[PDB]
Amino acid sequence: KKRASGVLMHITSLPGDLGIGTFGREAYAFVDFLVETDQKFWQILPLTTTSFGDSPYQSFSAVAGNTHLIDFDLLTLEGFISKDDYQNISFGQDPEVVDYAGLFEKRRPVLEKAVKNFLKEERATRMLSDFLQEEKWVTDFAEFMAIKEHFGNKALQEWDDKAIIRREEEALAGYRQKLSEVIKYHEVTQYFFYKQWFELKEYANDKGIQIIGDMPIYVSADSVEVWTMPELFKLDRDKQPLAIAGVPADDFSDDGQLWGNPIYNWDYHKESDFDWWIYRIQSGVKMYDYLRIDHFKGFSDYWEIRGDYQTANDGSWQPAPGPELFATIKEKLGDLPIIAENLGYIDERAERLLAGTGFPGMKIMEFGFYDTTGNSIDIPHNYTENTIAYAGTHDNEVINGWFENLTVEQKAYAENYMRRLPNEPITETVLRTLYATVSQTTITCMQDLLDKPADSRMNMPNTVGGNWQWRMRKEDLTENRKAFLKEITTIYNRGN
Ligand SMILES: C[C@H]1O[C@H](O[C@H]2[C@H](O)[C@@H](O)[C@@H](O)O[C@@H]2CO)[C@H](O)[C@@H](O)[C@@H]1N[C@H]1C=C(CO)[C@@H](O)[C@H](O)[C@H]1O
Ligand SMILES: C[C@H]1O[C@H](O[C@H]2[C@H](O)[C@@H](O)CO[C@@H]2CO)[C@H](O)[C@@H](O)[C@@H]1N[C@H]1C=C(CO)[C@@H](O)[C@H](O)[C@H]1O
Repeated sequence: KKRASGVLMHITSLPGDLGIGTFGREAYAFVDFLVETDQKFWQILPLTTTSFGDSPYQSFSAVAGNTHLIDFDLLTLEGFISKDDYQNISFGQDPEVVDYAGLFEKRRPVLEKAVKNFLKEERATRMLSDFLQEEKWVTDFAEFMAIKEHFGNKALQEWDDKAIIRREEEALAGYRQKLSEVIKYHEVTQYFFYKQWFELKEYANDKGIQIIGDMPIYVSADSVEVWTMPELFKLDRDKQPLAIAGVPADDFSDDGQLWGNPIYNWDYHKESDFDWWIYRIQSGVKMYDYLRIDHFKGFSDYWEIRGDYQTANDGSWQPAPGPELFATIKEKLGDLPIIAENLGYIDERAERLLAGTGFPGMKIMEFGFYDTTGNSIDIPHNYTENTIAYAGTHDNEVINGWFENLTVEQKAYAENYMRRLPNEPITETVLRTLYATVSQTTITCMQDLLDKPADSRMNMPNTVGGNWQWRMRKEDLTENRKAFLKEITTIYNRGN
């Protein structure tokens, strides 16, 4: 099977003057750079909307576009805004750190000006409606966001009007009439998102560059889905989670993870023929070229923290109907370009899930040198072709960081195994080895390609301070870094 490689960089980490990466010029420059180095894949994070904490895996909707990624420049070149509208409206102090606090604050006059100008165009409504016909989910997400803003950006569970919380049709007809202009705002911003995003995906595809999108297993409890389709979750009459999502402690840290997402009533799914999941996967394979389903473990056995928790260890391992779901997807959708994220808590039910799909799974080389015997299943000599290998992912340390926190016997052993040449930064070491593996695809974390320090980690699971904030200086993508990436891509036979 044809070998290949790709780069792991979220749209947020692109550089720019808007305080956050955009579907704008530097995105097209990033594509240009991927074709320079004969890459195959661009892996991004999810493009969904974000909450407090700025995680895209706890989202107001499973399909809506994060509006922070809309580009003001592309919007100016359209006749919708001008640039005396965002020239010197500085979004953030440090270029290589996003400040999400108040960036939603600062984009809003600008986006509103653009939506007001888009609607006054004479063909406006027949373009917007022609859009809503292909993405039919838009309007009720837009009403969700409007009602949320009316109640002061308060969670769905703590709104004030219990009638609207459970969508009584008189209350609904009142809110959609009383708030029709702020709703149209959110419809139009979704139209902007999709127009710009599919422009970028088309540029990428026609240069031979393919996009690996991320699909979060769970949505947040503060969601248009918990609102319009509560029968998918274990919730009560006032729509609060009976049990929440998480993961228990494993052998390298004792407190585990509490996530907060609602839990699935997988029985309603099995009965409903997994309708909603077929729709998620279908819109995923249209949004992307390769879909990466997060937390594959959750389709065999998910961890279910009850209410009245004190830590996340107060839960259980519940059964999900993985086999049936994926047979249904195969039958109804054909076979599809999915890669499965199967890290952690692997038991033979999960290994059967994988074997039954034939999707590639993951190999995170950073987990595979903690045991100097060589027996770790994440050590390079145990990889097979049908896997996607990473140095780390966005939840692991950057390689420069991982290398600090090693037993000096573990350091010695790792420098042995990988044949580190003296006077050589170990990010280039690790990446040489990663690309030498028999894996069909290997992905390089744009942090480590530029040799960035421990500060640059994208996520650190089970915290909220300072996450999803890394951006990359254009100053740091020296011709030397690019030449290094092209070299490892040619030497180990993974080009184009
Ligand atoms: C990523 C993973 O690391 C730790 O778990 C185990 C490794 O994944 C295993 O392969 C093996 O080496 O044992 C490790 C335990 O020491 C950690 O305990 C897990 O919690 C962690 N996985 C969680 C994090 C995710 C972020 O993507 C989820 O994808 C994953 O489903 C969670 O379980
Ligand atoms: C929303 C959580 O996202 C992350 O967990 C991800 C994981 O990183 C992915 O690879 C797979 O999906 C899970 C979620 O589906 C974070 O690791 C996790 O910390 C995030 N939750 C944070 C946000 C809140 C807000 O209430 C807290 O409740 C939660 O405990 C906190 O960790």
